[PDB]
Amino acid sequence: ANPCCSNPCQNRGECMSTGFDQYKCDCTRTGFYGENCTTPEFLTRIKLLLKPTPNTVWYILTHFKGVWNIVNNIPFLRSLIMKYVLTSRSYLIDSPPTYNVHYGYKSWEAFSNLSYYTRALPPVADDCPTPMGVKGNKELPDSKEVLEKVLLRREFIPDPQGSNMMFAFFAQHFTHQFFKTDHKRGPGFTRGLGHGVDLNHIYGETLDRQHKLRLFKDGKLKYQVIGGEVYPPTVKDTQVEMIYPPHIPENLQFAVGQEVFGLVPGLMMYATIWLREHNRVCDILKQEHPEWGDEQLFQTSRLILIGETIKIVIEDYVQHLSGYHFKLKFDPELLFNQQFQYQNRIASEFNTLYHWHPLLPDTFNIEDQEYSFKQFLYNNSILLEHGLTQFVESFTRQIAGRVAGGRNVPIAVQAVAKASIDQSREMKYQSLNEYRKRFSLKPYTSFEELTGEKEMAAELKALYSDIDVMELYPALLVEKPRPDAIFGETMVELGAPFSLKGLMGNPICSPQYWKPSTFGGEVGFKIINTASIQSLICNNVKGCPFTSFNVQDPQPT
Amino acid sequence: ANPCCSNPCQNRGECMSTGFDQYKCDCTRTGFYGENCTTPEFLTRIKLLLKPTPNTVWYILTHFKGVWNIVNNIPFLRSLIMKYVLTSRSYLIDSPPTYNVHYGYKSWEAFSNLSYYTRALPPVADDCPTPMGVKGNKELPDSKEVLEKVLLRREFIPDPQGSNMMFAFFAQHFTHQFFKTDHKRGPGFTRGLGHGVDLNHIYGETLDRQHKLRLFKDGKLKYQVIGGEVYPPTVKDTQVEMIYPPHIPENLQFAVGQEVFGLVPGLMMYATIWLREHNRVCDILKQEHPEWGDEQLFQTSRLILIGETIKIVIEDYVQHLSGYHFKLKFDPELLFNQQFQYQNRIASEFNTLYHWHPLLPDTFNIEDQEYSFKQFLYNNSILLEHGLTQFVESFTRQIAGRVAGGRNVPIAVQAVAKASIDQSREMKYQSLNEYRKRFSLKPYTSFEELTGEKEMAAELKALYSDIDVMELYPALLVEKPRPDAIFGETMVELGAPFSLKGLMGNPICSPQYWKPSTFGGEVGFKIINTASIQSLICNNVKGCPFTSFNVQDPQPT
Ligand SMILES: *[C@@H]1O[C@H](CO)[C@@H](O[C@@H]2O[C@H](CO)[C@@H](O)[C@H](O)[C@H]2NC(C)=O)[C@H](O)[C@H]1NC(C)=O
Ligand SMILES: *[C@@H]1O[C@H](CO)[C@@H](O[C@@H]2O[C@H](CO)[C@@H](O)[C@H](O)[C@H]2NC(C)=O)[C@H](O)[C@H]1NC(C)=O
Ligand SMILES: CCCCCCCCO[C@@H]1O[C@H](CO)[C@@H](O)[C@H](O)[C@H]1O
Ligand SMILES: CCCCCCCCO[C@@H]1O[C@H](CO)[C@@H](O)[C@H](O)[C@H]1O
Ligand SMILES: CC(C)Cc1ccc([C@H](C)C(=O)O)cc1
Ligand SMILES: CC(C)Cc1ccc([C@H](C)C(=O)O)cc1
Ligand SMILES: *[C@@H]1O[C@H](CO)[C@@H](O)[C@H](O)[C@H]1NC(C)=O
Ligand SMILES: *[C@@H]1O[C@H](CO)[C@@H](O)[C@H](O)[C@H]1NC(C)=O
Ligand SMILES: *[C@@H]1O[C@H](CO)[C@@H](O)[C@H](O)[C@H]1NC(C)=O
Ligand SMILES: *[C@@H]1O[C@H](CO)[C@@H](O)[C@H](O)[C@H]1NC(C)=O
Repeated sequence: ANPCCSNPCQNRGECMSTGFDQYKCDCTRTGFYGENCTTPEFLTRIKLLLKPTPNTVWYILTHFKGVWNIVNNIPFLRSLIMKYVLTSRSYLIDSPPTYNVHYGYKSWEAFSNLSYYTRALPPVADDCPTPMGVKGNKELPDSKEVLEKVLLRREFIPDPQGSNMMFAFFAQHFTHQFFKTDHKRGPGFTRGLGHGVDLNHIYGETLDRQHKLRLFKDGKLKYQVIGGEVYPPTVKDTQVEMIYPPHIPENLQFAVGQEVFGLVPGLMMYATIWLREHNRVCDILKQEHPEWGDEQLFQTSRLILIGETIKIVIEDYVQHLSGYHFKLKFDPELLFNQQFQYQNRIASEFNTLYHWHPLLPDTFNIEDQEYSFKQFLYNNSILLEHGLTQFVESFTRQIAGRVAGGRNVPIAVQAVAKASIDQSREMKYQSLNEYRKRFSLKPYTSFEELTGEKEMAAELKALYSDIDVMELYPALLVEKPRPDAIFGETMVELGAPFSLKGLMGNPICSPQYWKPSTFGGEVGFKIINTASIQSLICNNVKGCPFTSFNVQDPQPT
Repeated sequence: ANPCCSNPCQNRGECMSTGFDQYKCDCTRTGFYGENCTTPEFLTRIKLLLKPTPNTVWYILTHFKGVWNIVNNIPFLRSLIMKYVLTSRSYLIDSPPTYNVHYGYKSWEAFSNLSYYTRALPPVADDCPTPMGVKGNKELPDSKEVLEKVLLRREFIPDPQGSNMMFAFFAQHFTHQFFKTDHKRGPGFTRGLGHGVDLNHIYGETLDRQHKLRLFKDGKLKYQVIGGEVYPPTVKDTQVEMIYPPHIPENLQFAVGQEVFGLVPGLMMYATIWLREHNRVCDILKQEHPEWGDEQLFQTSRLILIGETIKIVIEDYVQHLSGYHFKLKFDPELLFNQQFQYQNRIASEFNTLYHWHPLLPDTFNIEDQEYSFKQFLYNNSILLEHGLTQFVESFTRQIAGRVAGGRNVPIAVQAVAKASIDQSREMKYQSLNEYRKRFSLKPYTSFEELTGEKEMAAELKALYSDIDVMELYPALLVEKPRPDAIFGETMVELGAPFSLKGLMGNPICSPQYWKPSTFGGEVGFKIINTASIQSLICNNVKGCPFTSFNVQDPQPT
């Protein structure tokens, strides 16, 4: 019924119904005009000729290693490139946010209600004939069939880029601070009202939980020492709510910021490292400021760890994931003379695309043990038996799975993967090609162009019939990967805007915050600007073991 | 004890303790360097020579009426001036926000906790020797004595600018949507978690209250008709919580967005006008979109009324209050090529300076009745007896009191005025001269320079001894007014940054929102861009009576 169901407006023009069977497109500041915003302005069709494809840019960034070695050592030139990366990626994100799962039009409810995930594309209206608007059949293909035919893993497919379990668990630990779906309300709702990197997974979402976790001395968090090494406090000693099965011992009920981090020993590893890091910074600050009280010590340390996190995510995590030879840079100063909104709202589509289930291996290998999913889940005693040093040594060398390419979702989590498909449909996501156009990509003209092969493409065409009906999430997992890469084109061109915007949109990156006094002086400031994934492990893990997000990296001496 | 108690850092440099008896100033991006950020950079002392005083600028803006008539009719030039007004005023406001009543340093608690009012200046630390830091005596002078000697009204002093009760009640109705002090927690806390113009005083702070107020037909709010004219629904028919004394009839318990708007018939007048305006816009939208449902009709109308409000506040309310001959302009487009944060946090100091108690008259005059404060309070039957048309006619011609100048606070509200002084001290406000320097003003060297006279200045010197100890709020009320103006220098130079930032920092002013489709097409968009205080009354009050914020304005025909 709704005349906008066909998604007629192009180039980010907004569709509005003007009667029962008529629409109008708002082409304001899109660079286009005409009934569907498809006729380019003069300056627009000029930029369209010069603009290189995402695959062309990707090639240049992952080749010519010698040239980039020159660029990386020219500070003014490195700053210029990184500045363009930040601004060009951010422009794809609406800030202030607009639509959500219940609003295909802008409203004050959609803007102010922080319990929603925001939406990069408005949901398909309820009164549309087909799930994707007007194209395709009345029902989408069986999610169970899609899962079994192109998604399930027959044999483990390793990541060509060499991403290890240090990476996989960092990814899950880091993103679980702003990907906290409120399942009481629905998949379109969140419990992370910070909508970004506030480190609530360390300090707790609410003030009540924060105070239960704090020691109220030297600004430190509560802790216990087992075998000479520091671990999170117990549920008994703190009274914070954690999710543990009833058969778990009292001593092993670790209490951390996020309540689900007891699920995996891999998550509790990072929970422990950051806990040590917080208290480490506390003592350093107390050294500089013997006149400070507990409160200022805690708060300043939290700001520093926020800085450390963004520093690490950009210059180590994203750096590895990008595969670029260009040396990325965390420098808030780069945006001081640019137009940029220091705010961010977590998009539902960001949550969906980050469901990197193929990352998980068949077993978790520590020392000479091959723990299964059954053995690994909720077993914190594994962490105490081996210790963090052993965990780092083992996980640095265990490779993770290839996300794109298809048929690599471990069967142990097939229910979670199916849920990602169903909830995607429940939230009325638009098609893959609609999201590709949203992020300046050419739509796929066939299933073969999508997968880059024949066998999986044929299975999908039998299920979907039309390429313009193909769903976003399963496409991301079956998409033809870039040569020797972990991702396809769609994952990067969608993920990058969300990711970089969420990191730089933090208030500590704003000019009024980004100064030494905010972080307790030059010493505290330097902790942020020199932070790295290696230094984090080196300072907080026994023996200062070698670590990296890449199994391919040689360990010296 | 705290080495920063003396407020040593100048020009918005940040003070940090570096030991028990030492401090360091962060002069980053202040334009100054040196131990106290007082030594100008070369480019800084150049700008300092060219920059005219606030009083010089005020003179030029309130004189040369013939020249401004020329400027006002040159669109490109009018746009250029207004752009400079917006950007220069906004630069004085920290966005993202920083300090609050409990944090003299930046912290994540101060940033994320929306229940606080933010602070333009950090509070005086608890362990300081004197209330204002180091200067003055151990105790501030008796608030009751300050109130009676320089604040209380001996005889009504009318506003020279001619502000009427249409103005006074608009001011109280408008600002009560973001000045909602949570007295359960303290004076430093708020219930308006929108921190701006969200019109929660019309639609309710929470979704539950919003739904009780809505009709769920045509996007309209609930209403009743009495004597042919429309009024808000009752508490009985809606079950929303209103604050009424137990002796008020059932029919007279009007239910509106803000729960305290039953207090004054003047407030309920504007509550009624905006209620009619919402439903008026609903029908206009339904005309354009017969295919729209109740929800989209309500939401779009709310966005339009938000636009109308900001339009009216800038081009009528602030226009009158400023006394400028320059024709101000609400145009979000002016900031599209500028650096500006579309967000805002309500400052506690904004709340304090807006306590314009001298505005209130001795009696409220409607027709030939002279209602007292006792008779006027909670008496909605006054509103029904006379009607809105009568209210507008009478209030347009009744003059309000002069805010600055001193000795004009009505004795009926002396308790509220005293509370403003006490709570100001409780929240550990810094001195007047510290706030003047914060907003680029020269400190007052004596009490006589402050008041511009001798009698009140002498009374203050006996109470405070030092001019650098004079408090902010009582200074604002006794300050020497500009010639024939309602305010002194401090009220304008503090109020203007807060005010303009709060209006333009709204998300509907952002590029992604500011387009016809957001407001239901060109028709809805035009409602905003043509809105005025006269057209608001004309469209929603019987007979389309003449109205204005100035008693001096002649009524035609
Ligand atoms: C934000 O949106 C959610 C979802 O609509 C609101 O939660 C609803 O609240 C009403 C009553 O206020 C309940 O009857 C519904 O069951 C809730 N829905 C869901 C899905 O939980 C919420 O009230 C809105 N406002 C705020 C401030 O969160
Ligand atoms: C925001 O700040 C307020 C004030 O500190 C917090 O309210 C306190 O909450 C604790 C428990 O959470 C109570 O014991 C205190 O009595 C409260 N203080 C006041 C003054 O009301 C609030 O919890 C903070 N966090 C949020 C999310 O609002
Ligand atoms: C080659 C010099 C460094 C360029 C770094 C830019 C990397 C990200 O650039 C991206 O390019 C895409 C394709 O052009 C665009 O669609 C995106 O908007 C842009 O962010
Ligand atoms: C004369 C041409 C129009 C100028 C309009 C500027 C009005 C507000 O200008 C104000 O001037 C003050 C004193 O210089 C400054 O302290 C403020 O930062 C600035 O906002
Ligand atoms: C896909 C996303 C989650 C990770 C990612 C990968 C690459 C980049 C680079 C810096 C880019 O913006 O091109 C950013 C973020
Ligand atoms: C004092 C404040 C509450 C009202 C006010 C008065 C004047 C102005 C002008 C536009 C200015 O910025 O100079 C803005 C706001
Ligand atoms: C706009 O799109 C509609 C359907 O999406 C199509 O019928 C129409 O021809 C298009 N208009 C132009 C000018 O291309
Ligand atoms: C947890 O691991 C320990 C070895 O550290 C093992 O003995 C135990 O059986 C495991 N628990 C489960 C439920 O697999
Ligand atoms: C800075 O201020 C302190 C006290 O406020 C004063 O003693 C000192 O001399 C000042 N330093 C300079 C360089 O003016
Ligand atoms: C309210 O006003 C009416 C006149 O409209 C008057 O009769 C009544 O006494 C007033 N009530 C109070 C409490 O003053």
